[PDB]
Amino acid sequence: VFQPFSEVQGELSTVTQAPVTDSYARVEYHIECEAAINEQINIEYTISYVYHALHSYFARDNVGLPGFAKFFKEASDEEREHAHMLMDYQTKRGGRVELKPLAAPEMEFANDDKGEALYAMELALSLEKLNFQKLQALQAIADKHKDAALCDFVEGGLLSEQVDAVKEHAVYVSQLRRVGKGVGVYLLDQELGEE
Amino acid sequence: VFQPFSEVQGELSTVTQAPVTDSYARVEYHIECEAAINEQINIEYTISYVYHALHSYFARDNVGLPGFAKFFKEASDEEREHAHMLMDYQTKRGGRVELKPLAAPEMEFANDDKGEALYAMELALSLEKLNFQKLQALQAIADKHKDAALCDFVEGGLLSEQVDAVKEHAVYVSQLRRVGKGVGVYLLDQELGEE
Amino acid sequence: VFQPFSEVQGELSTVTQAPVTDSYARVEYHIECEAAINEQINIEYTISYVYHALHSYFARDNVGLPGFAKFFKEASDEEREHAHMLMDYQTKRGGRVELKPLAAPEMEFANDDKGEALYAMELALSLEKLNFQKLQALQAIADKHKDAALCDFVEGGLLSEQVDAVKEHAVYVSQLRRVGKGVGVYLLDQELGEE
Amino acid sequence: VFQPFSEVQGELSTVTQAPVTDSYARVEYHIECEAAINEQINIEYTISYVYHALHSYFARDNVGLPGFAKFFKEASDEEREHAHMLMDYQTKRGGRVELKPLAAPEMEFANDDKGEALYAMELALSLEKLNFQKLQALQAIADKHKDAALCDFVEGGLLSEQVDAVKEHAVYVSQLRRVGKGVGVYLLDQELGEE
Ligand SMILES: [Ca+2]
Ligand SMILES: [Ca+2]
Ligand SMILES: [Ca+2]
Ligand SMILES: [Ca+2]
Ligand SMILES: [Ca+2]
Ligand SMILES: [Ca+2]
Ligand SMILES: [Ca+2]
Ligand SMILES: [Ca+2]
Ligand SMILES: [Ca+2]
Ligand SMILES: [Ca+2]
Ligand SMILES: [Ca+2]
Ligand SMILES: [Ca+2]
Ligand SMILES: [Ca+2]
Ligand SMILES: [Ca+2]
Ligand SMILES: [Ca+2]
Ligand SMILES: [Ca+2]
Repeated sequence: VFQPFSEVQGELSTVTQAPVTDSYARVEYHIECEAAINEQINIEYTISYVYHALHSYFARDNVGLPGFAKFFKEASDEEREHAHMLMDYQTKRGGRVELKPLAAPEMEFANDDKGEALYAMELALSLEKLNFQKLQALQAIADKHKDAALCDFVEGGLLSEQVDAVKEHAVYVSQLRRVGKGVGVYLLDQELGEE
Repeated sequence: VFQPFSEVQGELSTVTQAPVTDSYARVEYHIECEAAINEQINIEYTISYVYHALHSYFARDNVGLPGFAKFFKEASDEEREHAHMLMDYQTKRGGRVELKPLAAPEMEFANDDKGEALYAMELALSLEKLNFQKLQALQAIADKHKDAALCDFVEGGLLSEQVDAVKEHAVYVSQLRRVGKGVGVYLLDQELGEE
Repeated sequence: VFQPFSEVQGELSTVTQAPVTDSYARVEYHIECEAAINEQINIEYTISYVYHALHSYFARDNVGLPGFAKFFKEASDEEREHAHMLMDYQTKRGGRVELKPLAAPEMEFANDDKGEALYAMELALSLEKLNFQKLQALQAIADKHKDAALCDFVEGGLLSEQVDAVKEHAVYVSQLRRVGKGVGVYLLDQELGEE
Repeated sequence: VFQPFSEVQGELSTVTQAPVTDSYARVEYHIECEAAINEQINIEYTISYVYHALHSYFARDNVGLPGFAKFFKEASDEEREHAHMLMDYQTKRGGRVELKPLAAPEMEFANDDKGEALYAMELALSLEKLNFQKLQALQAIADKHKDAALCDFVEGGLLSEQVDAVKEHAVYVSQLRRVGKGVGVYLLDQELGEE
């Protein structure tokens, strides 16, 4: 009742005829999904760039917060790797990566009310919450087109990780608020550095 | 087409204004979900307590089944850790843990028909099947409110583990039924002990 | 508000009364799901057998492609293990394994247009794409009956792996097409062998 | 004849009065130089992005050149690190990093005349020669304003490295031209991969 060689005729002729310009791998991988992944690639790639700008801010000699600087360089590396994993899945499924423009990020993060430390961490948290929702939207599209493979990929990977990321950033914010400017920031900068 | 600093304004003002009495992390985390997790926390916590009672029963000198006793102490530790993981996710997502009352468990497990061993294992199995359904219900709520992160968390963790747990308990029951009272129980108590 | 010993009465009487002819473990595990797993078992088992036939083809002294032969023996072992994992889940959930007939596979793979190497790899790819869809269908049934445990099992395991498998086979095809017959096939046979 | 405490009065009052909004480190570091470094940062950052696009192209299942893909991912990491070193020098000297927009890179690299391999390597070489001149221009500005520290930094670092890079890319091009399409590309893809 299972005749593999009759059943595979469809796929077989598809494969044997395909031009070298077509992905051979693509199976039930919707254009909208393909496009949503490119979108999310661009989102991670943008956030990586923003994080890199934050790094340069804390690297400034008069800011003197090299722990925060290290933290942001790493966050930048990490977000760029998030983009890379998405690209990897894209070509894994037969989709094609489209890389989009990156806008110039903000470079200035002085803030008299909150202090640049706390402000930057509040900005970061806010960005992470935003990306959590972006990730949620990405799986929604995946779910819409009933691509269970892509759902599993998104939710077990980035989505799940983003949860941890958000909580971690919430705590930093809570800490900066608790200890206040001056010594508190210096201490937290020390902590952020050994990580 | 992606302007992070315009797009983050919503999240940013939310974060910057929040009082220290609000979770900073909570994002699309429904009260009903938050409440269902507390419920399931209480269910694991209750089952841990019941398992602890079973342990004390088999610890009684005249019962003389220290392997079963060890087995139940471990099951009790394990269920309490299940509760702990749920609590961890709760505060991870910005939800708040509510711990509920624990009813006094049954302490007596003598049974003339089946023997206390077999009976206890049938009770345990029954409890595990029950909890499998509770877990199923927990993900249903998660699914209802389209919280893919929580679904992934529930199904890849406890739900999936509960499947293994149920099968493992089914086998014990099958074994006790096979070997019958006396030597069979003593042998299985030995097995349960080295685990 | 949680009385475990009242709530477990249903499950308890079910368990205590069950005959030794009934699975004790089965919980909300639909017959259609049980049957779909048997189907997918048969599909992996068939593909394993086909792969074994491919192996014997490349083992022929006049074909002289022992790397391709090794590759197919391994693919055959691997697909049979896929069947075994499905069987394992089946009895894990209380379902019963039904093993179905295996049709005689094709033994001949000479092909003048493409060459047997490329042809076999195109056949393999086609089979893998086919199985990707079969796997997709399997989770659809799981999803239909709202068995989140089985969904998680299917998508995190075989489904997700099948994605990698398809891409890997696409690349082989691309390579054979690139290097053409003769030395190209000999080189790829060498590569396939050290894997 | 050297009275440090009289001679340092200038620098001392400068330092003691400076607001926390000024770099404390900046010394004879011309705006034009500061701006040229930002420019060159953007150039490395752009080339990193382009290299990342090349990577995704060779990652496509139907292209099947994972060695070239690896090569470009690494080149992309490396160029981004070049940007990072420039940023590091910028804040080292008291200058401020300005990150600029990144244009969408080309994603398509099929080429019927030369083959995508050779074409991509010719593109890469061309890009590297271009960047060699950009680097030359960067030191010219440094030289113009007689900033010997920045000259030394530029010429001993990136400039000197870019020389090696250009020669290395010339050789790849020479090799692809020598071996031609098919097996030659497959062999070179193997070489590019183990690097
Ligand atoms: Ca999943
Ligand atoms: Ca799923
Ligand atoms: Ca997963
Ligand atoms: Ca992310
Ligand atoms: Ca999942
Ligand atoms: Ca899910
Ligand atoms: Ca998971
Ligand atoms: Ca549990
Ligand atoms: Ca899942
Ligand atoms: Ca699921
Ligand atoms: Ca999983
Ligand atoms: Ca499979
Ligand atoms: Ca010098
Ligand atoms: Ca010099
Ligand atoms: Ca030097
Ligand atoms: Ca360079």
